[PDB]
Amino acid sequence: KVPEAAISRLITYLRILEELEAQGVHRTSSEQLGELAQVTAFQVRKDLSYFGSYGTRGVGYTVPVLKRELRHILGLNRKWGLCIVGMGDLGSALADYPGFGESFELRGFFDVDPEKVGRPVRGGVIEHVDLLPQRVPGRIEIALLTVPREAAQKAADLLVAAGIKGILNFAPVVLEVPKEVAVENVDFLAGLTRLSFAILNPKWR
Amino acid sequence: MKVPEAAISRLITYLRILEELEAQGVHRTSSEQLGELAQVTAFQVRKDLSYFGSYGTRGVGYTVPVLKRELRHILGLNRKWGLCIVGMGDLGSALADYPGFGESFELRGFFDVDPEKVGRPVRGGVIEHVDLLPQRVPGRIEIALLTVPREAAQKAADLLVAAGIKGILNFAPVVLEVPKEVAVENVDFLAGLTRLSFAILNPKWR
Ligand SMILES: [Ca+2]
Repeated sequence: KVPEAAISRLITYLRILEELEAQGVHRTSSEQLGELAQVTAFQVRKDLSYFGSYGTRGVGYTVPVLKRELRHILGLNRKWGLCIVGMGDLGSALADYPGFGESFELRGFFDVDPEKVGRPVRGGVIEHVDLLPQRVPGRIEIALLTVPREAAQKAADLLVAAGIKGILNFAPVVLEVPKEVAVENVDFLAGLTRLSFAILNPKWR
Repeated sequence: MKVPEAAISRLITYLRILEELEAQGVHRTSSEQLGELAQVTAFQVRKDLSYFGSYGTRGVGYTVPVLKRELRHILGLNRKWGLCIVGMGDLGSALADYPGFGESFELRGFFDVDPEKVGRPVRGGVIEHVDLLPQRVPGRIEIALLTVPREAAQKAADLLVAAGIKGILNFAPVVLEVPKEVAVENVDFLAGLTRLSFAILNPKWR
């Protein structure tokens, strides 16, 4: 029954576990995890317990064990195929992103603008969206959607028909996709607006 | 009282919708029309608007223009915010070229620690060294789009805080440490990527 927020905190806990490891720390605790993640110790334990990670009495959690557990729950211990649709300014930027990690592998780059289709990129070349159906099935599970707002939906349509499994949407719009498809939004205009609201209303936050 | 964080997000959606209705010429909308377009009950819509005071009782339908104005004022979109980007890497450079910031968000600075980047002209400006935040932020830059590698994020955020920034739209995969008088919003695309991973492996859950 896990709430959507918990999953986002796990992600944060895991990032924290990676930093602890790099520092050579073997054991951590809910108190420490909470301090570094800005949430109550109780919350940390509540989140972890959802999935069965409890740790050891008066000792806490073993860093590498919890890390293995979280990376498994979050599916980060798999290799996911990725693609970018919309090789504009942001798309080209994400193509050169050096922090995808070992968990996410760019296996395609697509666009409809002929000026872009054919252009060489790190990891390959830009292909026309028309080729999505002979590139996605069994090769690309996630697609980063980076096209203008007025084109996102239609692009998502191609993606879905092509057999995509998940879409990370950067367009400021709500995509209509079948329920077998996962969608997650990265809308920074909304983020900017929430910041504006928060600046004017300090007691709120 | 005090709006739920979830409502603020919906108001943003409602506004984007009204904007689109104004463009279509539609003059009168309603809680049921707004709800369907935003995919929520009309009750939710009335409830979100409830957190805000009105002259008599709210609710026949809404006049697009009037509702639009109201929501913009609530969200602070009727003000002109000064923005800047810190970390002119591939992502920061893309954000700098973004043409859809609107009339509400105005870029007034671009900063990086790499001396090999200072001097570079960019849409509407030039890259300056971070050492200049204290001279360029006061009085004209309230929001900072932070786009530096994960390991320099907290450091850069400290300079920004010391420079007098009022808000940080953080793109780095970390939880920033900042005084409570400084607002922070995270745009974590890697976390979204991980959220997708989880969602694809657990369909019934969603
Ligand atoms: Ca203007």
